[PDB]
Amino acid sequence: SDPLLSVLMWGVNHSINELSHVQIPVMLMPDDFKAYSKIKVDNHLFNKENMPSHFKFKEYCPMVFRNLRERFGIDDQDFQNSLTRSAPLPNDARFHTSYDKRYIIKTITSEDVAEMHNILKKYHQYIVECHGITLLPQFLGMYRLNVDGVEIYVIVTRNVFSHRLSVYRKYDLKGSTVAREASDKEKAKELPTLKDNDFINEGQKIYIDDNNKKVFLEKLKKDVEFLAQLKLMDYSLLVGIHDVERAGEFDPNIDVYGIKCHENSPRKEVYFMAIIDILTHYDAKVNPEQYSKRFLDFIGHIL
Amino acid sequence: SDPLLSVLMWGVNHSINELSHVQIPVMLMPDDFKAYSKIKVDNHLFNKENMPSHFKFKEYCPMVFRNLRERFGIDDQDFQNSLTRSAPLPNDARFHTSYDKRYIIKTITSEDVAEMHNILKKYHQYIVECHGITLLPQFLGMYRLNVDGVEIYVIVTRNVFSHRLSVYRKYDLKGSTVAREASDKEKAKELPTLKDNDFINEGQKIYIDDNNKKVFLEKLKKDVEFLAQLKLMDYSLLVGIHDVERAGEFDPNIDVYGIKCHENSPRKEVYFMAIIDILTHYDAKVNPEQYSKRFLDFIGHIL
Ligand SMILES: CC[C@@H]1C(=O)N(C)c2cnc(Nc3ccc(C(=O)N[C@H]4CC[C@@H](N5CCN(CC6CC6)CC5)CC4)cc3OC)nc2N1C(C)C
Ligand SMILES: CC[C@@H]1C(=O)N(C)c2cnc(Nc3ccc(C(=O)N[C@H]4CC[C@@H](N5CCN(CC6CC6)CC5)CC4)cc3OC)nc2N1C(C)C
Repeated sequence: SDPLLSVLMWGVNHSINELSHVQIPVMLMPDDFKAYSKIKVDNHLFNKENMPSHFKFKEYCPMVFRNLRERFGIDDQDFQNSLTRSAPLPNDARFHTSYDKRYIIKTITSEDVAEMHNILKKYHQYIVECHGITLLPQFLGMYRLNVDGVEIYVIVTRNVFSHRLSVYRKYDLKGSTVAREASDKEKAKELPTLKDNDFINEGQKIYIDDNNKKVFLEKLKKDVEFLAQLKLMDYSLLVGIHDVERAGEFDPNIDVYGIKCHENSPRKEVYFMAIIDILTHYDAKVNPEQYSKRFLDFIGHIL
Repeated sequence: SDPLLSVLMWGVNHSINELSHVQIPVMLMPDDFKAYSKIKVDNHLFNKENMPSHFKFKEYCPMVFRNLRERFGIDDQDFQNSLTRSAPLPNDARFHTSYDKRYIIKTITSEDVAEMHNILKKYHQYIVECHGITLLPQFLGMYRLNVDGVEIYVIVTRNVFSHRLSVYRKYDLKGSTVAREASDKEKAKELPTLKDNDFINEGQKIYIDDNNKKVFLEKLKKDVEFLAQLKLMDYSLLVGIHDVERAGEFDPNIDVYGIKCHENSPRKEVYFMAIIDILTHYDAKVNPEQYSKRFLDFIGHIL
């Protein structure tokens, strides 16, 4: 097994257990956005079967993230179970998904962590204002893991895709001026990741009613403008299509990004659409304000 | 509340939780007697209501002590509950007792801890040999607590007295040549601690049948000789009398040191008798081999 994974599981278990003893108030204080809990474990000639002997686990702003979970309709006991009852599964930036497919666990940089801290309060207030109804990533936990030498940072989000319904096609859309296209090595996977021109070449249509579309684009408008005002760019719309005829009703309380196709759709389809990859990443590298309108226009045209 | 007490409770809770994930083998390995687990917690602007912000908890030889609990008929979940569901109560060396009166928690020195480590394996093997039937202290856990500056060591033992039945009179007997007597300041308490000459002056009798006496003294003989061979001295026989007429059947599976009075006893009495205070303590200060026979003779005469 992966020792970083077992520290993550141990840590989330420890985190949620600790919070079960902490009183939940309705409001956050400015200090909650600067808070953390740190635990350092040293086992000498003990418990080698389960845990590395020397590890650290640090949770950033535990009260804020608990408040976010609640606002996103997520119970702490359930969150704990999803992350701990069985190991998260790998995919290959690399990521894991909880065994029940409800949550995504992504390894991030210390720079991403700094950026998340920078936006956390404004992010929180935005979620308050929209009552948790948003196409933004739903940030549920943020941690630092140390296992004798190696140090990693992780963030946990709600899965954009369904926890039951399988996805047969997936798009990552930015709407950029610079040409975007998938590679053939990716094509060879069971579920590849297609891009802008794949969509605007294979004549992909999304069959949703005018009401669903209006609601979606209203939501997208606000989300994107919030991202713009934080000077964030290079995020994508993730789009996943579930084909009912191959594998089809979903729970909107769990698969919160799902939209049914309208009645005249050529095939029985369910769409899963959300914004992803919102943090900067100074390892990769035209302005944020331009990026947003450009992103908003493209999604307008394709839908 | 007492922050050292809440670290103890947190630590025992954490300890038992961790062990619930560790496989129980039938046997201990030599390394289990050198093992420990260390956890250091640092909370910044978080969880001030329950815990100090900076503390450490260290458990010595967790596998050995788990094995001892099992051998003493104690379930880990029950032990955990007894120590954590409500705070232990103070008494004033000073000690606490678990809320349900099942366990004693005593603060000890780093010297006592060194001595316990020194005897732990031999102690364990002795308990194996007698199948847990002994008048020795039943050692159940040993810990180190740190709360920002202060460092303390604690050991947990089974209560010599009953967890239901009240005790109206208590003796601490060593059988020493040097005169031993209680003080008047102690007398003024609801339940004082009387000594050798109080017994051998107030004409105290213990009314148990010849079978119970023989069994007791056989047990005492072996226990004391084991203590002698470890070069330990200055331990006492603790004696507590429960008066049924004032407050009377006990569970021998819980109140393991209880002995009913015989049928011709002037009053309905239950006795609780065990050895206590077996470690050296180099702060207090004629040889161990002499001490034992001298202790064994006195208990022979008074019973
Ligand atoms: C965290 C950052 C960001 C973000 O901000 N949010 C909010 C977010 C939210 N949700 C997701 N979900 C997924 C994104 C992408 C995929 C995918 O294409 N995965 C492929 C690779 C592995 C492939 N494997 C799976 C097991 N298969 C074995 C089968 C036989 C049993 C064999 C084939 C399946 C297809 C799947 C997702 O769900 C599992 N991603 C997010 N991102 C992503 C950029 C990582
Ligand atoms: C750990 C070291 C060693 C050892 O090795 N083993 C194995 C061991 C095992 N068991 C005990 N038990 C007790 C020893 C002694 C006493 C006592 O005289 N206590 C007095 C002081 C407090 C008094 N308070 C109680 C609350 N009261 C309030 C009432 C109104 C509600 C008011 C009066 C009650 C009488 C009580 C014990 O049980 C609670 N002691 C041990 N020792 C002792 C030397 C500490």
